Amino acid sequence: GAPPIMGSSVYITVELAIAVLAILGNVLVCWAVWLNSNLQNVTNYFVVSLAAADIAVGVLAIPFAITISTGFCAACHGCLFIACFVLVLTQSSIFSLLAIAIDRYIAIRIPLRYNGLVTGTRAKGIIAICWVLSFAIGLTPMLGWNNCGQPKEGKNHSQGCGEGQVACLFEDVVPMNYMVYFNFFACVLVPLLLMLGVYLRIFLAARRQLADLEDNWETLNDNLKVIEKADNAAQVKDALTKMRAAALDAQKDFRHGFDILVGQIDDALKLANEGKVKEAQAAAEQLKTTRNAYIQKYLERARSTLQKEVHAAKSLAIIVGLFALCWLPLHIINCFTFFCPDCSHAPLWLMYLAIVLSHTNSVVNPFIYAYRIREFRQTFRKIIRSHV
Ligand SMILES: CC(C)CCC[C@@H](C)[C@H]1CC[C@H]2[C@@H]3CC=C4C[C@@H](O)CC[C@]4(C)[C@H]3CC[C@]12C
Ligand SMILES: CC(C)CCC[C@@H](C)[C@H]1CC[C@H]2[C@@H]3CC=C4C[C@@H](O)CC[C@]4(C)[C@H]3CC[C@]12C
Ligand SMILES: CC(C)CCC[C@@H](C)[C@H]1CC[C@H]2[C@@H]3CC=C4C[C@@H](O)CC[C@]4(C)[C@H]3CC[C@]12C
Ligand SMILES: Nc1nc(NCCc2ccc(O)cc2)nc2nc(-c3ccco3)nn12
Ligand SMILES: CCCCCCCC/C=C\CCCCCCCC(=O)O
Ligand SMILES: CCCCCCCC/C=C\CCCCCCCC(=O)O
Ligand SMILES: CCCCCCCC/C=C\CCCCCCCC(=O)O
Ligand SMILES: CCCCCCCC/C=C\CCCCCCCC(=O)O
Repeated sequence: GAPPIMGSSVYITVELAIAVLAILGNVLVCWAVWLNSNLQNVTNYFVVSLAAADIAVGVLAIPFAITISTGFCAACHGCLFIACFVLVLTQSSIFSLLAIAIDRYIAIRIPLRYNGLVTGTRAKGIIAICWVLSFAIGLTPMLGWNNCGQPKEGKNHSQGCGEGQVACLFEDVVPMNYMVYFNFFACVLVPLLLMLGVYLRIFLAARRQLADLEDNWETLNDNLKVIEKADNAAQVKDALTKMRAAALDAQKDFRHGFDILVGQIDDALKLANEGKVKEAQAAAEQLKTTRNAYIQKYLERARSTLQKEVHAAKSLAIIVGLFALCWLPLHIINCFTFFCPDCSHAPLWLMYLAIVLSHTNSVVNPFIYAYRIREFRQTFRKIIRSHV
């Protein structure tokens, strides 16, 4: 077969390219949040945590990946840290991605309580805890779950590594039962499924709330028709009592409108409980004015906020999807290596393609922000133009 350096050269050059783009793209995200106070919210502090992890892929994980591919002689625990530091960074990404999803879930479910519950200080403390935990989880092989105790003694002697040293190769130091059960199933796959669960809930909450505002608007128009074509005063009482409850339902520029509305219903209801039928109908037609000038304005704003939240949650879901798309092939190959001992090992070229693909994830997020979030796009422009 071909000399190692030729395939090695391609892989290294490709990794360096990805490293440059990961650094530049994510430095840009961080600089954007720094300058623009419209981007200075709790959601984006997790985005910055995610960008920092991706900067660290470029600055450290990729140079580590280049190093480990050589199979150089190294002390096994040093080799372990080289092998496992990337797992810290992906774990950090998982936590950041899960925190964004929960944040956007809290925001839709309880918006009036959101700012009181989800603060910068609380967010900052979560980020710190998650980074400590990512170091714990990612470097678990250094705590003793390693193949240092069982070194590949043929490889060690052939390239003359020192006493205590190993030929530094991922699959000779990192156990595959760790990679599959602990790293893939427990640490990646469960939180991804949880994220999917949280996002589907966000879309349900949005659909449910949009339906409520549709139904409250239609009740106001159905019951308005009932008053117009009514036989007696007690029928008008039925339509107004339903209408009054629906007015207080949508209640919880703005507050003056539902005051006029409930006021005018109370006027027509007071007349309907005296048997003044035509006066109650005339007063209930004056609700039309309030409905145009105030209520139609409230509905449109409430509807467009929810549509903005759907659109925002979709954008952030795409990021979770592209994380899964870039990382799954490497995990699936590990599952094949682990669960199928009768299968021949995935070839060297596919191994390195899967490593490269996993690393291109550290490039994609800045693009999704630029395309999908107007505030990031506009800040990107201002930085790029005013800079160089
Ligand atoms: C402060 C940041 C930016 C620098 C990070 C320092 C990095 C480059 C250092 C810290 C610990 C170091 C490792 C510690 C131990 C060994 C074992 C030895 O047999 C070969 C080198 C090797 C594998 C080192 C490689 C470089 C290493 C990973
Ligand atoms: C999330 C989507 C995009 C990932 C698709 C799964 C990919 C990674 C799957 C589909 C077919 C799979 C291959 C099927 C057959 C073999 C032969 C076996 O002897 C070793 C593993 C190997 C080489 C598999 C590696 C992973 C593989 C290439
Ligand atoms: C829920 C989805 C998105 C996550 C992907 C599921 C993963 C865990 C599944 C999908 C395909 C599965 C593989 C399909 C085929 C084989 C070959 C068999 O000889 C041993 C198990 C093994 C290697 C499976 C292990 C688990 C596997 C990799
Ligand atoms: N299995 C695996 N191998 C490697 N590198 C070694 C590639 C290799 C594998 C087998 C072989 O005979 C020669 C070379 N890096 C790897 N990174 C990961 C990984 C990281 C996160 C999830 O999987 N898995 N993984
Ligand atoms: C979206 C993925 C980015 C495009 C990647 C371009 C393809 C080049 C990367 C890997 C090709 C395989 C290189 C040969 C195996 C490496 C040999 C070795 O390291 O010994
Ligand atoms: C911006 C801060 C500067 C940090 C850059 C540190 C420079 C070290 C990076 C790569 C050097 C790796 C050299 C590999 C050693 C070869 C072993 C040998 O000579 O046999
Ligand atoms: C923003 C700048 C920071 C980036 C600095 C990182 C530069 C590292 C570049 C290549 C890593 C060198 C890998 C050494 C291979 C070891 C070969 C061997 O000794 O067998
Ligand atoms: C990102 C670009 C991806 C397009 C090209 C990727 C192709 C990889 C998909 C399947 C590769 C199949 C490898 C053949 C397995 C060899 C069988 C064996 O183990 O001997």
